[PDB]
Amino acid sequence: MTNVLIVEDEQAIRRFLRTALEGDGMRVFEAETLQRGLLEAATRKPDLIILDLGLPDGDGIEFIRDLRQWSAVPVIVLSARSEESDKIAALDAGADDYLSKPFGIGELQARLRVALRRHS
Amino acid sequence: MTNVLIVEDEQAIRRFLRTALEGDGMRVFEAETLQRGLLEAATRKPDLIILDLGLPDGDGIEFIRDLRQWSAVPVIVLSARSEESDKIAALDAGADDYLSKPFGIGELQARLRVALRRHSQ
Ligand code: BEF
Ligand code: BEF
Ligand SMILES: [Mg+2]
Ligand SMILES: [Mg+2]
Repeated sequence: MTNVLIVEDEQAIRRFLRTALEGDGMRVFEAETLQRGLLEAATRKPDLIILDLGLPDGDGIEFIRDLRQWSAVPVIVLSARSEESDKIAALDAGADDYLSKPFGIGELQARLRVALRRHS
Repeated sequence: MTNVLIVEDEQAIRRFLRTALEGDGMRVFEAETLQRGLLEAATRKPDLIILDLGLPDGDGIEFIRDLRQWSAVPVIVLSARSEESDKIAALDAGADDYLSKPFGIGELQARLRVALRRHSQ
């Protein structure tokens, strides 16, 4: 199946994304820390990762920088941080796309499709 | 020879981009109509296109639908149409990214970089 990993500390976000994604026909995995995010990324072979930056054990930008040393999987940042400067940093570190919260599930899922067509 | 095509009808935006994109050492080519745009895409062989949507000779979403039949060049739309369905439409048409005006140039440049790195692969 099309595998998606969500790295987000807040269940309400993770339930909401899963539902929408499982509704669109994707298998979904989860992680609620940065550290557990990296392990799941290396074990579940996700085709796409949705990343949150405000995580309790570190900033997700360190996740993107770790990840990109060993993986080229698409990464969409979904975060409360809305500064232009936050977006620039995360894209340059290696994220592929960035949506601030609050967001529209519709826009997400479409950007999800963009990221899944180009790399695969 | 990293080549950007800007297809945008208001001049001020076009030279705002050129000032920005020429500053990182790229080559920039302008088009003010959808027709002269589609054309430049097929001809100048650019590495990316920044695509306006509100054009005099038709809708940018048709620029994409058409393009995707003969080019795979990354497309980033830059348009004032700030609507969710507008974004979904353009993306589903084969746009790679979408930034609404008004916009920060820094973020447009970082998103341009994503499209270069992902398509050189
Ligand atoms: F905590 Be995440 F960056 F919204
Ligand atoms: F005219 Be563009 F869509 F801003
Ligand atoms: Mg968080
Ligand atoms: Mg216009």
